[PDB]
Amino acid sequence: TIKEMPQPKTFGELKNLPLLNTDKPVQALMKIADELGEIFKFEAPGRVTRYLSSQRLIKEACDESRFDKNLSQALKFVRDFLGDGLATSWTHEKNWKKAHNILLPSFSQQAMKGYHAMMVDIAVQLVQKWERLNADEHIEVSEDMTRLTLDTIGLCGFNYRFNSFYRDQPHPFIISMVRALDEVMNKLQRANPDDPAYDENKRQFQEDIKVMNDLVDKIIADRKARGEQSDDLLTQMLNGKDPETGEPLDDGNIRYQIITFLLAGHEGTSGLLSFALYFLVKNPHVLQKVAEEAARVLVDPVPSYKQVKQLKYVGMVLNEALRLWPTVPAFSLYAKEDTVLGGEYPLEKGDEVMVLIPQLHRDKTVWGDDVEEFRPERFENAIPQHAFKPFGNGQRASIGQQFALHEATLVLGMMLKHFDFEDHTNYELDIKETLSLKPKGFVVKAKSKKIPL
Ligand code: HEM
Repeated sequence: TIKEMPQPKTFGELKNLPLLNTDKPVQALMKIADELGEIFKFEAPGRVTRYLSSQRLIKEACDESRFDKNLSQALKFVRDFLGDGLATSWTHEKNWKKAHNILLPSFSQQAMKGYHAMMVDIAVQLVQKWERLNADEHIEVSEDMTRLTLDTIGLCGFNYRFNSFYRDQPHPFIISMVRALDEVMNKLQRANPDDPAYDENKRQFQEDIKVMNDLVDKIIADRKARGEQSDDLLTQMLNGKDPETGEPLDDGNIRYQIITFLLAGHEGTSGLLSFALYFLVKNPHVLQKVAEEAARVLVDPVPSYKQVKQLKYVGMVLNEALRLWPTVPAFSLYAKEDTVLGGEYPLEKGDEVMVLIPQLHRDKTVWGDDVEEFRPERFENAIPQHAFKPFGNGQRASIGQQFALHEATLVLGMMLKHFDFEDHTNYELDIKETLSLKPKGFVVKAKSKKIPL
């Protein structure tokens, strides 16, 4: 039956916008969803979207005959620096399908055998850093996972070394990228984002975009100077031809892809690794089970590709981390035609819906009563269509899913092979939002098991 859609408190002409005047908007949206249920409208000046939280509705949103990817307001702002790169292009834009076809083979399960050695290079640097800490020191978890994930995509993708583990001050590229993302988040909170009152933030934003483009220049210059032949992402982009069209990407689009991969390659995965260790230190029995599997499987000084694929319980741990805290916590869709959602909510062509992934992942009708518990065994055996969506949906799902999960499986495996962890501060979870999610202030101490590399 057609029903009126729930909607939270409005503030005159500002509509719902003041509800998200917070540094933790996705967490605030989860609270609204707790209060209003599976669907609610959220208006701000000049835009409307509808936040979905149940598998019953999200399964319909994920029907590609009915909905296509939408550029949320956040993506539209991110597009100021990512352009028509893969993540910020419309499905119908020429460069989407073109770049997709050119790059997809670079991200398959098979391409992972190729990247494995270089993933190991950076994982070893992480393990060595932690082996070299003195007794009175600790680990800043999200910070070190970011060093690893950035360096891994730099190296695997572009044969470029960020050398993040040689730095205690974060890489200039990351300083600017984080500030650009912070600006996007602040811009989402403005009534009139084009107001010339914000021309200063715009100045800084453009300076940070220049910094990102300066790094792209260095990556391209290094490629030309090192004068080696590689089959990495950049090589595929410079020479690869779209089999559908028979054209290569233009330099402008390649530049956008480089920045896209550096961002995306690192943000999601670093949060996943940090959430996973967090859950392990809070769920000691699960830790023991991971440690047992690492010790049992990782019998060589460094992991092989085949050994990583045998870390089945580590993979379950990672999926359960993604269930509770999917690190790219939403994605947006638009109605391809006039339709009715859920037998209940009429939509007009172009109307936007937002999939609130953390809420979908707490839907008791799919998962059972215990959704707040960290229980990797969930994945042991058979879950429903579109209940678990940490990598988005359909042909606009993450191109990085296998890359991210191979890396994180490798790294978490090595971490638990080589160390025991202590939650020395009895850390209370604090989730930082930079569009993506990651723990803030999560610290531990590691006690080496003294197993050489
Ligand atoms: C745990 C790690 C990661 C998570 C949770 C994640 C999540 C996502 C999600 C939710 C989307 C869809 C967003 C939307 O519909 O608007 C997406 C798209 C994307 N992901 Fe990831 N991802 C991760 C790792 C990576 C990595 C490692 C790469 C690259 C190396 C990457 C590259 C991309 C790209 C390029 C897209 C756009 C794909 C397309 O539309 O053609 N991702 N990912």
